[PDB]
Amino acid sequence: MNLTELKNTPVSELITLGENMGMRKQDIIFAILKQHAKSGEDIFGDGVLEILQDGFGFLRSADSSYLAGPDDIYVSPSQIRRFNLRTGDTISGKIRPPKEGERYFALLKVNEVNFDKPENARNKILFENLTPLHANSRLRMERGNGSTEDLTARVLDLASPIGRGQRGLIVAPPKAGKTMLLQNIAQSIAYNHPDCVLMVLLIDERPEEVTEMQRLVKGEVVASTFDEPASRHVQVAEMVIEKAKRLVEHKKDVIILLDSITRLARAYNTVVPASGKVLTGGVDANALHRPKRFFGAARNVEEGGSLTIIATALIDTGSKMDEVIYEEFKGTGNMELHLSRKIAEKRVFPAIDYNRSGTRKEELLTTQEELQKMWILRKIIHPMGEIDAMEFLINKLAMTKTNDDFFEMMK
Amino acid sequence: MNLTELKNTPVSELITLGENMGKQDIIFAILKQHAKSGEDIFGDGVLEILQDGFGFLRSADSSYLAGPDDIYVSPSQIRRFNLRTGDTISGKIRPPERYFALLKVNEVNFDKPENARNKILFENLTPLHANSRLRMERGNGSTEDLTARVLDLASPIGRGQRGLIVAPPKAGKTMLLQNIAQSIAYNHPDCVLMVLLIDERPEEVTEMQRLVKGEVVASTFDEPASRHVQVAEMVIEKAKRLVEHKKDVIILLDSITRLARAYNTVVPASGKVLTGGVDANALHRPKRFFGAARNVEEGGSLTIIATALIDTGSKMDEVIYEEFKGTGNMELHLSRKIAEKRVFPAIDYNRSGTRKEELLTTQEELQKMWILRKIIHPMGEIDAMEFLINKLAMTKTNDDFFEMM
RNA sequence: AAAAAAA
Ligand SMILES: Nc1ncnc2c1ncn2[C@@H]1O[C@H](COP(=O)(O)OP(=O)(O)O)[C@@H](O)[C@H]1O
Ligand SMILES: Nc1ncnc2c1ncn2[C@@H]1O[C@H](COP(=O)(O)OP(=O)(O)O)[C@@H](O)[C@H]1O
Ligand SMILES: Nc1ncnc2c1ncn2[C@@H]1O[C@H](COP(=O)(O)OP(=O)(O)O)[C@@H](O)[C@H]1O
Ligand code: BEF
Ligand code: BEF
Ligand code: BEF
Ligand SMILES: [Mg+2]
Ligand SMILES: [Mg+2]
Repeated sequence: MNLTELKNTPVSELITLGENMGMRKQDIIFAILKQHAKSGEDIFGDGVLEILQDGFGFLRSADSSYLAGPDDIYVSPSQIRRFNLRTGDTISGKIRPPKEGERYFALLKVNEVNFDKPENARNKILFENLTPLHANSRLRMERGNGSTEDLTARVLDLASPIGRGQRGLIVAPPKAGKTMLLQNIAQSIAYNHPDCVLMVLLIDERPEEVTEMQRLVKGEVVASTFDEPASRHVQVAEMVIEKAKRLVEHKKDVIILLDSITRLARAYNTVVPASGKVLTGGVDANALHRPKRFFGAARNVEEGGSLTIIATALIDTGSKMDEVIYEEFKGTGNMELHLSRKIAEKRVFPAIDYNRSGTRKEELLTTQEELQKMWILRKIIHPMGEIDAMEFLINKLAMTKTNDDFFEMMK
Repeated sequence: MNLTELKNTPVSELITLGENMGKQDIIFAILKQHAKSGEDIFGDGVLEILQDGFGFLRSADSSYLAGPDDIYVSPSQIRRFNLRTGDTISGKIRPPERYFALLKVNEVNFDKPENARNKILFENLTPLHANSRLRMERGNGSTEDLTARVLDLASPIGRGQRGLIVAPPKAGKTMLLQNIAQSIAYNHPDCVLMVLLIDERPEEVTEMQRLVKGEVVASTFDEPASRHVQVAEMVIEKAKRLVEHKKDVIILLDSITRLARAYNTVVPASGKVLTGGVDANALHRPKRFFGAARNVEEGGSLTIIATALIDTGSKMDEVIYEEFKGTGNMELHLSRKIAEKRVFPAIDYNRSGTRKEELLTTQEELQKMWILRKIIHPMGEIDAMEFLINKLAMTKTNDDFFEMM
């Protein structure tokens, strides 16, 4: 008997279930929960915590993008102090219907904090105190199944490897292939790294891409399409980044696929208080501090776990603002996979700008010979043009299934 | 006895009935005297809900703006049938107090009012990539059909498509859009066709009104930017409402670049101006307007094909174009150099294109276009068109052209 | 003022 489970079940099964026990769907669930409480049986609910300024908080739900919801569960301050709860903590426990003069479900006892024992949460090392590090463990994207879509993943490993705690960017003009390459990444993460906690944050992007993502990726998808205002974009992004930090505090390897980070940066610039100083492109002088901390949240932890963030960025949009945003995030991140519109217009995919792509400290994510082979490959591709580089590399890789066999051919 | 029907009938046909009983005043007198008899009087229009809670049924004669013949709608009626701005309402009215009032509604969006309450709101409809295609080729062998045939090869269009006709001035965008309307009415009469002309030429609406088989809402450049916005808002809301009734709506906008400028001049100064003179918050609403087009899984769809300006010498139009390109999923570019050589359509094949075009084409058609894509790419834009025009001119239809390959 | 524009 769980709240969110009743919200997920179809109306047909809810009406039937209600008739057996003896109005809008929310009323069906509410009436069914009340009747189940009268029997004396226990009721359960869950959601991600958001502590208000007064000291108390609520358990936002994913069906509301972790925003204010009618079925939010009240969490008393005493409960927060007992287990040292903070914004982002996923909470599950027994709940009760609202009494006379109340408007929300109350939390009786917390059973699980971040998919773990509540006693383990009180004693922990905060995310702000975790010792950062460069990416150590390699997150190889290559399927190896010889798939035609795997070509993108294979070229990515050779151009810009990705590790746990990476802080990368898929930079390219509109219609270059950022989203689908991000989707290709999501597929390889679910297959090669089912141990990682996968999250897909969609900010100010196409609505049909939201449903396309949630029915394609094997993970959680939090979205806020361009039908939504900038105020919603920020708040939604804040909840997702904090939930990730909480899981990292439990030594979890979280991966956030953001699209787009340029849109998110514009949103912050829309809600930022005017400072009387504007940068080139119409960017507020204090607007990029928040997005820089959001992107900079991604990091590798020595104590355990990591936070990875692969976000897409826009360039050559005709607006100098997007040039400033991209360059500011490049001085913040440590990995960039560029995609060329010139290559994409020739229908050559993946339209990857090999020379401009790359990853920082890639020697910590590759073997000694793997790095030496990648080093030689770049020296050969560099003199080539953007289009010729991809047509050359794709034709060579298509001959073999894996990059390891491709390397064996080079000798 | 209908209100907007009396407004359509000539004054001569009006005076005939007016004298037997005993232009705006004589209509108001006929409706009033008819009400004295106890007989039913009728009226209609598109609803616009104000801030207080009540609304008015705007007339298509005033471009859905405020009108003396607008019908009053009480808040109880809006709540009764869960009406929202954009709903087409018809029913009995009453003589006024300086405004007619709706007695009871007979049809809500051309359907029983009770059925319009159990519907899902447009914001809750599940979006999707276009799966049903709107083949533009007529295959009649006409010279105008060439335009639609090249379009089917360069950038396919489907239900819920969100595309643009990008080109410099005098490249052939409007005449392209007119060719669109002709194919929409001839190939897909089932679709609700609308043509929204914003800040454009006055002779192009009169030419459109007679050319296209549908509705034409206009707002020439003789009108302020504030009017352009309000007119567009009304049209896009009416489209959303029809999509809520599972209708395949198609809006041919011209121009959306003019619409984006209108918003840019209306939006309050934010203290931040993007490159080209575009306010930092000026393009939000235009994005939601153009981004209204989408394919619905529950049924119906909204397709928007708008023209866009480039190479205007103004960086502003370059920012708007790139912004809409990152919002839509289809573009059909037109070259000024091809148009100056009298080569029509002046389509820039390599620049044009449609996203997820595999969901709109058969596997054979996709491969044919893929090969033809690689062959045309090395050619110059002028040499590309003159090459494709000749090959397509040899045949009446694209299917037989695919057979030559 | 900055942004924009200009360069
Ligand atoms: N002397 C060097 N030898 C090898 N690689 C270097 C050297 N200097 C910089 N790099 C490369 O540059 C990356 C880091 O650049 P960084 O010093 O952060 O530049 P910046 O400080 O200008 O951002 C590393 O991943 C490294 O591979
Ligand atoms: N398919 C066509 N066939 C012949 N002439 C055309 C065609 N398309 C455009 N034109 C020429 O272009 C002129 C109008 O261009 P227009 O459609 O207004 O371009 P834009 O809308 O980009 O300003 C007409 O005078 C016409 O001669
Ligand atoms: N790996 C790929 N294989 C084939 N087509 C691709 C690939 N990546 C992108 N595309 C093409 O790009 C279009 C979508 O581009 P998108 O990913 O939205 O770029 P962006 O996100 O930069 O706007 C699709 O229609 C698709 O045909
Ligand atoms: F149009 Be892409 F999503 F930048
Ligand atoms: F990214 Be570098 F540190 F400027
Ligand atoms: F002059 Be065109 F209508 F852009
Ligand atoms: Mg994208
Ligand atoms: Mg025109």
